[PDB]
Amino acid sequence: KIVLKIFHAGSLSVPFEEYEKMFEKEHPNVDVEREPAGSVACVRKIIDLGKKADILASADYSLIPQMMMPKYADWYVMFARNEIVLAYTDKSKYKDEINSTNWYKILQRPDVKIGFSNPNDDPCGYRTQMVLQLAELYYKDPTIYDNLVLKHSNIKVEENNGTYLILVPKELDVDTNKLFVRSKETDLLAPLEAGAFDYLFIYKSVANQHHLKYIELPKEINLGYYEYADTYKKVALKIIAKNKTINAKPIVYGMTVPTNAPHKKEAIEFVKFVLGHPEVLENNGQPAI
Repeated sequence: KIVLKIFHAGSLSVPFEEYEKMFEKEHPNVDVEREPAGSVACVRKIIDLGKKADILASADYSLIPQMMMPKYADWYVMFARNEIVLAYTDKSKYKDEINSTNWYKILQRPDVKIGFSNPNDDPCGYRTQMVLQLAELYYKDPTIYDNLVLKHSNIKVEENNGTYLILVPKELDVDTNKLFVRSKETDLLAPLEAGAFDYLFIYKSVANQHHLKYIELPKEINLGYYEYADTYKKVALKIIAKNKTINAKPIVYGMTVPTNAPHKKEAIEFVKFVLGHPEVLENNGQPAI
């Protein structure tokens, strides 16, 4: 009874749960065991904490070449896309007033609490910072990110030559009366539904999977379109703790089989299975590639 261990992004929980079941049906001798976590945390388990996985599936393919290669990974495959949206429920404050035009203005109200995951552990979290900074450029309003996050946290930004570098400290400290933060984006669903906070920055796929209402954000800032990569790259984020800088770019998921994977043959079969079954991603809200 071979155990195929998978460390995957929290946003992949729904589709990968399906892949697990489908794969096991075709390979009855394999027991797929998934461990969901923010993608940066997934990578950390492997390159720093000595944990063995057969598959590492990240919400941002970037983490593989930037953190795993070549010691823990030799290659990777890009297999899915996504975009950031602003999710909410009927319990959220001003939910019948907010729209695609005034969203960032509503979020600036003192009584509105916003949620996002920790940039140190999850791409959805660092992407949220990128999205808000990109919003200043698109709307030509230099106060958005400063008013929503900088004045409510210890995150800082350096501007030079028209580009931006967001500096995320190892120990993130936020004003909890304004910002609701947890390790990975999927950790924020339960609190949102319970009305712990009002608006949640999260992937469109996850919002649709959990039947959440959401406001669509501009293609110029939501990281979902390759045609806007030149605009996205004007912003980058540095995870100070690891001295790694990641450019804002179109959301593309990446997968690899670690160099120390216990069952490489079966791991590769799984990777191919996923690529051969894009409908699982599409039918669950994610644009396959």
